[PDB]
Amino acid sequence: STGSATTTPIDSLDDAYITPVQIGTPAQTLNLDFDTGSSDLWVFSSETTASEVDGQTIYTPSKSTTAKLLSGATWSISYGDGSSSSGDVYTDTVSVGGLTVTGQAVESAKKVSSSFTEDSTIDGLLGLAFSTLNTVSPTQQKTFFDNAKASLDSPVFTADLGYHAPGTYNFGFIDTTAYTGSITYTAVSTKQGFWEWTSTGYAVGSGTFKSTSIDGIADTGTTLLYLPATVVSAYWAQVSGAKSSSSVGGYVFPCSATLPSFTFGVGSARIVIPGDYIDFGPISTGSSSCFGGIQSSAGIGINIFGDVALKAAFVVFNGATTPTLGFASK
Repeated sequence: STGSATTTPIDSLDDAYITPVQIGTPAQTLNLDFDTGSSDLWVFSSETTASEVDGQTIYTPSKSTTAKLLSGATWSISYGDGSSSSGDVYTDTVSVGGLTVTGQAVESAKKVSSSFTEDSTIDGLLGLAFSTLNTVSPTQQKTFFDNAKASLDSPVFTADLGYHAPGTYNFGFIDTTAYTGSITYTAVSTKQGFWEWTSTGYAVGSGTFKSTSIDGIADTGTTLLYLPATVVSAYWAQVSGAKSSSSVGGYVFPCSATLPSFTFGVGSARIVIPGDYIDFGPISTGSSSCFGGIQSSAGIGINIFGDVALKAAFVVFNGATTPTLGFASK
């Protein structure tokens, strides 16, 4: 089997991407944030505290003839941005782009934090990291990909995120028309439950490539590119007027600037992030200070190849017995 679904930016900045997902019988279509940095499939639901729902589409398990309460199971998750959600669990039929999993754990939110309530465009998350990170207790549950893998033509999914444009998540096949050149594959460590890999270095603009190992995670659920302070300082030093602002929470730059590109290494290959992808717009409406798309990881504990980096590439998440990641230009 295979599946193919279009993913669409939620706003003009590409802050996140939503992908339609069919849950239950008859289908209830929710727009979920596919997140390769987490491993829970959770949704706004008929059980979510009413004051915490503000425009999202909800899953109502009582209207699904295939929903079954997973007795005793609860979940609770906290994300790197400080947001969180929790609730109980059903199993139900879940389909993505024509690919169907029966018995998928669908985690029904009883509570969500303010940032989820405030984002009416995201109806939940679909985790695509390794199932060892799944938060369901007392019986940990498998991700959609883990459940689908055996049925897939090939045990892979791919992320092809657009810049200010829709893109595609494919399951079970590699669309050889979706990228240029060849795909360069690189080793993955699953020891932290992430798609964790080591970039071979970076360049700023037309500058020379610096060979240096940068361990980080391929995370479709994170907007920006978080890298070591040395690397980020070298980037922003090439932008007149750019500075790190403690009050804003990161590097800002004059909105009048033209940003340089940023290149990261994948083995001997190179992925170029155009400068425009690094512009996240005014810090507040009407400001001439703009927020940078490359930020320090120093306070995170891990480097994060988020959407800013991933949308510059066609990315293969290879879930073979020994997982690997593949990157191609496009």
